[PDB]
Amino acid sequence: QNPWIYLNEEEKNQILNFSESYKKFISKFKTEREVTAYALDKAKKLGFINAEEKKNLMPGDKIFYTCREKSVAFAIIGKNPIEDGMNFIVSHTDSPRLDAKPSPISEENELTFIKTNYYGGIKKYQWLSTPLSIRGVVFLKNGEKVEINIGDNENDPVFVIPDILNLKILIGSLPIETKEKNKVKLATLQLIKEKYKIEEEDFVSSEIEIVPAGTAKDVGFDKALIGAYGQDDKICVFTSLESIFDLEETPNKTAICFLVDKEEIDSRYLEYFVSDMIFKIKKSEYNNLHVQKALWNSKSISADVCAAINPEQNAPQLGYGIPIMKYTDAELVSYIRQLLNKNNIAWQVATLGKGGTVAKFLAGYGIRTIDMGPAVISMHSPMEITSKFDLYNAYLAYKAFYRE
Repeated sequence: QNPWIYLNEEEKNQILNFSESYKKFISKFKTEREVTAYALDKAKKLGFINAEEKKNLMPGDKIFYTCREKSVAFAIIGKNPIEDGMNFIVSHTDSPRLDAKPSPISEENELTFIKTNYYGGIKKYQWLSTPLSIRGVVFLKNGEKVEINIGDNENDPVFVIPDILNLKILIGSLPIETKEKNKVKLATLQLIKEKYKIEEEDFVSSEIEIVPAGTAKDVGFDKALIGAYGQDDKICVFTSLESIFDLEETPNKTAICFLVDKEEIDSRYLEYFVSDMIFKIKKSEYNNLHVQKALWNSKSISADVCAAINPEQNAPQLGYGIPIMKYTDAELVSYIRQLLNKNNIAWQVATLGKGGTVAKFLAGYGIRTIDMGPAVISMHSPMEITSKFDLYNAYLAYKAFYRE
């Protein structure tokens, strides 16, 4: 039946606007750090406060916990006793990219490249002959942090990985007049030094990942699809953040909107910040056994999207609802069935062969978890295709959840 049909111009416009926001978003923030900053700055406004500077913890309190520039907390304390449980969302900030080697700069056949190391489920041949953007953090010999972002931006140059007819990013040609060995390497190295104050070796340390350059676009004549890079869960990072973000009024039962990094596969940060909130709530009476009880009650949703079909009644389809995934607790599923149906939110079912890490881990603490995220096409490619209807749909699924 495809949900679109039962909508009206109003709702239809709500979707189209929410999607423009989503675009300006994934278009800008592509790396874990970048997305973290985005998230953080949004909550900084809207009124969220850092965990510290806060010994207090009252219903309606909007706070946030920072991990290490790659993960964030974001919690709005609810009316019910924090002991009776909380609701977590959890989505991963990272996505597949390249990561330059510790000592990446090298010259080959009169050309300078960056070494790089495949990260995530890359589709190799898809990264060949494509505009790339270098993004990184570099600490100098004196631990002075510097930031790079080249590829997007106006007039900005791009970098590629040539092909015929390993993974090395082309950085530059034309030499420098010197009796030194590799001239194109030096030539290029001086540029980077003159422009960034960076010297070779500053590359050890530092964190530099190569990302598909370019901006998100609309797919098809009907502009009903979004093709972009990072769709893998950034659609969830975005939608979940929104749902929790001041788009409500104090909720019964505390709301948590995690956002983890899979590089850190965070693995304990949950225990730490959740036990921190509990201590703020019961000073002289704090106690390990609480938390444990707090966590054991809580229910959580795991974002990470899932694949769809190209070119079965258990595979999802674009623009047909948020799918409730299951890899290959009925009572929790029942809770969401009703919850969604109650609000008239469109959902789907989905079985998967070979997100999972996050589903686990969460359930490892006692939190009853469920897998829910949109559905993607050309997954883990520089252009993952998603539906705008699903985008808004997810945001409604979440939130609706937060407001049980």
